[PDB]
Amino acid sequence: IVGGTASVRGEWPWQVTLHTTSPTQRHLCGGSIIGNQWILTAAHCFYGVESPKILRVYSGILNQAEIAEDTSFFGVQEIIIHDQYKMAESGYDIALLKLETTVNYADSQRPISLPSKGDRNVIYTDCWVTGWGYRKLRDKIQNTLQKAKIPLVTNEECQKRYRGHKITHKMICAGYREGGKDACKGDSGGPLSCKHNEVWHLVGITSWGEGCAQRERPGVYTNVVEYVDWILEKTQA
Ligand SMILES: *[C@@](O)(c1nccs1)[C@H](CCCNC(=N)N)NC(=O)[C@@H](NC(N)=O)C(C)C
Repeated sequence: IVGGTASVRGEWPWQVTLHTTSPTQRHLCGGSIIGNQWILTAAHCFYGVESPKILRVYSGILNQAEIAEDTSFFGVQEIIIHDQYKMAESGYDIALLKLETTVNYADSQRPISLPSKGDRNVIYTDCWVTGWGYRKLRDKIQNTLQKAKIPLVTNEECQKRYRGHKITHKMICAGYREGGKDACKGDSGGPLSCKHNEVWHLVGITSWGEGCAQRERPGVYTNVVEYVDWILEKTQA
């Protein structure tokens, strides 16, 4: 997260940190708890990942320093990538992690509500991006979970900033015209939570962008509301 600040512990209880044990344990991507055995994250996060056996999901984390060899984690039973996904910049950048065990909800770890198809008219004005990603282009994974409030931008506006791409209605963008605040490397798969009517909604999933926090270059997110049916199909055994 560029231009953000340190989060308060338990502020974003749906936020989880995806870790890879190969070669040595490390932060891979972000993710969101959406059900007791389900993490919603980005498909492109699993590039090169041949098996879920090398994955560990940590919930209720503020500082990466909380994570050691003796820290409890959730194993991943299955990675579910959208069948139409080919590359973040192409859309369909969404995936589910089915956990080997169930998450015991608590003040530090609970699920975020998915947006409803009815809410596609809602004008979210209170939206935040969070993660342990880079604070700058050439940085490193951050110890403390960061947060930044970022305004949504219309798809038409976003398309203007990415004339080499196709910003579909399955994408959603957010950023300041002048830049300064944005997600960055390592935040991928993280949630774009927007507080509407005293209720947090998972509006987007951090996906890609040209650089980080650059002016006239808003971050691009998966438009979650467009995948509610897909999520329900893959989440139902
Ligand atoms: C993700 O955190 C990661 N993806 C793979 C490893 S870390 C990056 C988030 C970038 C967010 N940028 C922004 N809001 N401006 N995602 C990426 O780096 C993707 N590429 C780009 N060019 O963003 C990924 C497809 C390589």
